Amino acid sequence: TGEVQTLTEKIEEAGMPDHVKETALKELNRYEKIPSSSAESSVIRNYIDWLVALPWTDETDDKLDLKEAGRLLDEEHHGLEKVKERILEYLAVQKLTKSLKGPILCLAGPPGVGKTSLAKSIAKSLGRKFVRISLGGRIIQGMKKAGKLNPVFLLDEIDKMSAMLEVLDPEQNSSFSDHYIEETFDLSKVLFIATANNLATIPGPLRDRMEIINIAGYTEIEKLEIVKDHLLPKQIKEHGLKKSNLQLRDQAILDIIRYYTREAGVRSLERQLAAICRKAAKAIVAEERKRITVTEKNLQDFIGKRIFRYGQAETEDQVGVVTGLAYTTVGGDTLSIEVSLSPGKGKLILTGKLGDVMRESAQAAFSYVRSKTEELGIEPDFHEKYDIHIHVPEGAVPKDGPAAGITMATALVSALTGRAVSREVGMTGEITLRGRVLPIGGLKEKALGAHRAGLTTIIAPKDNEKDIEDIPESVREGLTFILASHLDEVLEHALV
Amino acid sequence: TGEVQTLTEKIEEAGMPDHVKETALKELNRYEKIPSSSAESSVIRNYIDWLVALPWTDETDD
Ligand SMILES: Nc1ncnc2c1ncn2[C@@H]1O[C@H](COP(=O)(O)OP(=O)(O)O)[C@@H](O)[C@H]1O
Repeated sequence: TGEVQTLTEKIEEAGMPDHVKETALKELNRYEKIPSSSAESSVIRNYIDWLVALPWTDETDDKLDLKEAGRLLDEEHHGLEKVKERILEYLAVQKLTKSLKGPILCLAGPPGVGKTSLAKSIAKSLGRKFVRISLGGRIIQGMKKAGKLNPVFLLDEIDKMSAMLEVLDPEQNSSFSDHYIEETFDLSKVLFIATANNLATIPGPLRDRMEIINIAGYTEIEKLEIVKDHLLPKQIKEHGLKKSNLQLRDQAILDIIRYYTREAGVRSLERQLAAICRKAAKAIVAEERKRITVTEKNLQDFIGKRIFRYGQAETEDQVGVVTGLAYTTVGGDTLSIEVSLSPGKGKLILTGKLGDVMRESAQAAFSYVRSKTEELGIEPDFHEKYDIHIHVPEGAVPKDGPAAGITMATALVSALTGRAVSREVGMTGEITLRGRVLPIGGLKEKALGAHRAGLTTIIAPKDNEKDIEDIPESVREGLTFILASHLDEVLEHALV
Repeated sequence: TGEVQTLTEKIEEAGMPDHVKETALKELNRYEKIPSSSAESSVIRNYIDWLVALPWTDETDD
């Protein structure tokens, strides 16, 4: 007998068609079964098995019926309207170009917005098998975990990396190599997708090889529905218990959000739900009560006390301290800029991010007040006998650095003139020497997160109005957008 | 058997005509297959492959 058949037999099997390989197959095969399992006989010994699973003939039979798909996406993700409209473009386009083409997409946005799920769901539609392949530190494995050569790899994180191009280059990806198994391989039909946050760390080389889609975040309205029609039931069912077991009134869901999550995604939101799904269950087993109704009053009796600040209830207006909306790798954020006055020379030293990008802007809001002075109410003998300190908290992403111009400006003035920025207002805008207010980046996400922390007024660049169009209904409805072109306009509205 | 042929074989192949090179070829080749893949045996190990693809005969007709 001998295991000279256990393998060989299943080798000539229907599986393993291509002969270009079978050569290298029986080759290292008819090798040295002579002798026993020497230190040598353990080596190539295994080389054969990895080789047994790798698909060739196998493959999936794609179904591409948009009428579905597009509205299976609406079964497993709430909003993301625009983001879907673009997943289908990537399919209606697919159908025609019968062979998947180079541009493979990255999903980008704060974590907890659905990137990973969208993928799984892209694939559910295409009826291809799905594989996560984490790149926090090897496709080798990939196929194995799916023994069907028409998959959906999700290069999850390409940006927590310390070059691989080869694997995606439309020209090359066809013929694929890999050490410790050296042999070409065809990846023609392999839907690739990428997750990502800080689009930086991604290698310029790659970012061009790939087409990008931004998932944005969510309006209170959106989150709320996400909770009700997906999040909750999922967690109920997962903590094994009945829909008739536990219900949360809308208002409380809102509260959970406003007061226990300041995220753009809904991860924190899911966790706090589960919190309750849990608490709930222990009742259902002990007390046995077939129902548990968490309300806007109950809330504390489940998830603890309040966790974040919303609105202006707590806050009082301050001096030389403005609240600028900034574009963090993880959504709209509310970094506050401060300025301090100490005797000295016209020199101005700033803290926080070392920022060489900032100084330019800073010493411009600065070089503004230099001019229009008495006109503004401030002792002209100042840049001569004061020393100004500015703090610009880190978070704003490179492109958006200069978007803090009107902010530092506003502060520096409110600081010099003992006035006071209105705690309610969040601002963003680029400054110029003359006092001009130039166009700013991603107003959408900015006002989205400006609403999240519950501000009223949000001063931004005049030349940005055509950007307010796409700002989701719910939030554009709770904000009064003061648009401005020169500092004085900003200053008048943001100071009191 | 040993991989003492997997490479060598395709080396004397029709590909690799010029002898000015084949010297340096079998030279670092008949090297130290002794011993196993030591920290050393990984070095020149590869030097041979880059050398396998290089063109010589293949003169595309213009
Ligand atoms: N719009 C959404 N609708 C439903 N679930 C969502 C949505 N966004 C996030 N989720 C939750 O997250 C999953 C997909 O996103 P997730 O993987 O959590 O964040 P990320 O996409 O950044 O990894 C969903 O299964 C659900 O848990």
